[PDB]
Amino acid sequence: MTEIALIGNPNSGKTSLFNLITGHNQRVGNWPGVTVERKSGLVKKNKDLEIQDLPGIYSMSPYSPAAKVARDYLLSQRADSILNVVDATNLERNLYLTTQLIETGIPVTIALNMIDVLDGQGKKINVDKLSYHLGVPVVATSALKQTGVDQVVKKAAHTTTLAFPIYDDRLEAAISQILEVLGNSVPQRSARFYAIKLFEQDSLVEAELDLSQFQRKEIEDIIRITEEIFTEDAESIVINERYAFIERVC
Ligand SMILES: Nc1nc2c(ncn2[C@@H]2O[C@H](COP(=O)(O)OP(=O)(O)O)[C@@H](O)[C@H]2O)c(=O)[nH]1
Ligand code: ALF
Ligand SMILES: [Cl-]
Ligand SMILES: [K+]
Ligand SMILES: [Mg+2]
Repeated sequence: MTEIALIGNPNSGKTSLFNLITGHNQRVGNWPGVTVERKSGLVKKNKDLEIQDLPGIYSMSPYSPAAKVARDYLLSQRADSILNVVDATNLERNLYLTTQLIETGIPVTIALNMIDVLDGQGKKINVDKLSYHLGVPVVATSALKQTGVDQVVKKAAHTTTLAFPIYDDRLEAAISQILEVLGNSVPQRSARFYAIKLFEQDSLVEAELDLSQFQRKEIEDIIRITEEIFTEDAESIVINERYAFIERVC
């Protein structure tokens, strides 16, 4: 069955969207941290789509066990579509997570939620330009006004029937080298995600993959060589490339 996962920052409106899509009445609150575990439901208008409400998350290197629930569901390879719920009033901050979601290889559809909040403040956001620069479908949504909901579910449903944010080519060289070291050690769909996290020296991914000493020695050498090329630490190279990619689109 087609699985759509609701991924987004805390308090961005994920459960609000879930309740409209499923007809459920899961807990919704005007403060972050209401949802703490996964909740499933059928799309009321297409009973062939199953959608998953998940706790808020800021980064695929999560800062909390609740957020790690959302990361673990994505990396369990059970989701066919990521419905990325983006707080339209906090575009830049939300898009940092969005870049990592795209790298997972699971097709991403953006629900630009709380668009009524932006409307009241007289602010505009060209969805077509944002979609063009991110490489994913984008739909302005409002769970309060109940606008755009059915539309974003259809496009998420159809991404399941991929262009990654391409960073500095010096970093892309290292990513390709780490990919060839990984081989089939990771699911092919999410190979780029694991390669980047390994470059970031992410502790979660390192503990999860359990690579051989032969693999780890080369990855370390790739990181060190690339760090010398950038004259910057590995973790900061990726963070700077994510934000630099965002500013070109925002
Ligand atoms: N104005 C406006 N408020 C919203 C929208 N979506 C959600 N909210 C409000 O934001 C708060 C948090 O929503 P919630 O569903 O709990 O977000 P979640 O934490 O990601 O699940 C609730 O008080 C909602 O009423 C929207 O599109 N527009
Ligand atoms: F902050 Al929440 F579900 F309560 F993402
Ligand atoms: Cl987080
Ligand atoms: K909330
Ligand atoms: Mg919630």
